[PDB]
Amino acid sequence: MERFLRKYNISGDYANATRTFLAISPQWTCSHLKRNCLFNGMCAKQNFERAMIAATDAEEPAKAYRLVELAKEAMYDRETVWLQCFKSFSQPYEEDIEGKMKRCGAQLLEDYRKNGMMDEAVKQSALVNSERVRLDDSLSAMPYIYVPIKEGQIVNPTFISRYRQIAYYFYSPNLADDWIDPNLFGIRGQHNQIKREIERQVNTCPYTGYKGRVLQVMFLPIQLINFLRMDDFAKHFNRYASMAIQQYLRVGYAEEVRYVQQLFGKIPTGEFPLHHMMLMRRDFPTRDRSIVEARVRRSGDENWQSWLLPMIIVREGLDHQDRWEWLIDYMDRKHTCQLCYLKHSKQIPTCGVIDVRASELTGCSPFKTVKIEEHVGNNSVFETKLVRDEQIGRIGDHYYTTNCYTGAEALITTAIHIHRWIRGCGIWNDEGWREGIFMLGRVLLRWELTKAQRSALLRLFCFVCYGYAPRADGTIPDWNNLGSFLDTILKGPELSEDEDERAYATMFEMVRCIITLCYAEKVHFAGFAAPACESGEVINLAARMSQMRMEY
Repeated sequence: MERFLRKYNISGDYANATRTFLAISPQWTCSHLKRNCLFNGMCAKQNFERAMIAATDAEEPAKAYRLVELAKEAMYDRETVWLQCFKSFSQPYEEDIEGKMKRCGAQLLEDYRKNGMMDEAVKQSALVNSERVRLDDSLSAMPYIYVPIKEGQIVNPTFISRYRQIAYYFYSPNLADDWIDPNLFGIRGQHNQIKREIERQVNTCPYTGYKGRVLQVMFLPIQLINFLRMDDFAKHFNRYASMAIQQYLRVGYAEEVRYVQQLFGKIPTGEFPLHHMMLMRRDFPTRDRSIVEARVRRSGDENWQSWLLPMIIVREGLDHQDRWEWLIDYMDRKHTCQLCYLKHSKQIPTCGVIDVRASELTGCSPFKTVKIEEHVGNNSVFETKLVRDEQIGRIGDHYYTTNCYTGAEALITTAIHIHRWIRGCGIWNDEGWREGIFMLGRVLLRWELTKAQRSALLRLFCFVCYGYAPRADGTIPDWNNLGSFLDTILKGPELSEDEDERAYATMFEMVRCIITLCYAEKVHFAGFAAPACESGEVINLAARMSQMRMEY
């Protein structure tokens, strides 16, 4: 193919089209209902290789750009481009897989280097120390901060525990008849007693060596202490309980509406919208009162995700008055992940997930509806065929797919989903490669890009393979500012015409190999057999050998 491009000096923008269509024209169906496609003997689309060699030494300067323009017009129906590209990648691509992946994996080093990514990565300290897994948004610990109040005064504690700044408070939740804001005026004097309580009972916090100074408190039930002694149960729970108080520490400030919005959706009018959403008489069959009483009264199990509060079943109740029955059913049966319960509740796969954080920065709307996919935790094989303007998304361990059109819209969604889940891994843990590059592949084939968006994805292959490399000090940098992230990705210098061809050749070949290994078929039928050996000269020889072996 290369002499066809180098002879006519076909530029790199056209050569992106011909490098795709050589793999597609072996199966590119066509019905020549308008007769423009035929090239003097045959379909030039369906026979793209033979017509290319025929147009090579014929030496026709018009017909070179004629065949590429006939190839670009072939590619416009991008939907069935994806059906033929992916199906052509599922059979064994019988070539040297590793050495092609090795050199193209070596070219993504220098592209990272000559980009400003390596200069930016030195500034990205405050490293990815052992909390590398990013927090979930459906799962929240905001109900446990409320004051447990009975008839007259706050319940005296039974057991006392502690984390780094937050204080734990164990009480039997059969007692407290109501729950009330810790920012209350009459309790504000009482509240600073109980901070002085805990550092007198339990000084420097048990889970880490940190000398004692308490500033917040959370009130917890009693049956949780039997689980919070267990070790891995603490690590998930503590950083999810301490996430609540930093939401709580902005409540008097002008930021707070964003935390109320992304966690809930609808916002109350009036002062304290956070508390006067979380604490209101809501529709129930059993105990017609606030939703913290719907959680605190109901127990948990060994799974740590059952104690915290699920938002997805909540936002059903906020918009339909049936759904409040379904909120109390989940808290009894105590399932772990949330989206699976809907699929087994005989429910349509559509539900809502909100992204107020990035949508205020760039995005169109934080609100969207998704199509769920199955609860997969072990298999990094995404194992799901995609069609009709869709894209992988992940919240929790459930994958989901989103209808998204006009792939500049679905460009940015990929830059966000990479920003969540590719962190912590790199050249060593390959679990971020084969899923991440598969996302980078689909956008590059299912949708149409412009010139500058080819400069965007080369930054992402340099980001997935090399963003979390251990730096010159051995420190592994942390990409956390989305305002520093997307402006580094989306805005940059425009690529050269010739380096477009060199980069897209490195993109498309790394795309094809990751699809090939995760979707090969190494099980086959035996295409041959050779039991052509002699009968007795094998058997009486092998029977002698055993008779010697048994002899002592």
